[PDB]
Amino acid sequence: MSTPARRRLMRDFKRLQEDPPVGVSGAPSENNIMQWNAVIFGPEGTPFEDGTFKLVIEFSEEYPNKPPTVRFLSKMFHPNVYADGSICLDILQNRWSPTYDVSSILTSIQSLLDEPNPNSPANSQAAQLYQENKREYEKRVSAIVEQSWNDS
Repeated sequence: MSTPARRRLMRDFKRLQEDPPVGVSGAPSENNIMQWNAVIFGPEGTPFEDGTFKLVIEFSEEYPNKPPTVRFLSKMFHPNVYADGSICLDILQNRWSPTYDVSSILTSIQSLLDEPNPNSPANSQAAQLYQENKREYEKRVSAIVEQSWNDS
């Protein structure tokens, strides 16, 4: 049966694919469509600049009516980001609105690496090591960005 959800996401896809952003991409799964797979690099000047990170966008049938949740498929270290591979971002909670598009969703997560949101220390460890052991932070980011290159 025709599903309006499915139709919306395939339109959104077509829009993103005719009008693509830079330093992020996103596409659906191969067979599933409630689950998209998306990618980000660090912008210039970040400790992440070379390294590439892999995400999934998790949608609902009441879409974009509910916030599209996001997961991190790859290991991620950031104070806004769970070990559980999820994103605390305030617009992805009660502050969402059906105005943000697939580019907008991803470009936020890119700039979030350059500028974390200290109003929400999701994993107090990451925020702790920022104030405490910034040199360990620098180590871990080189290591986590390095893990990107595990296929060569």
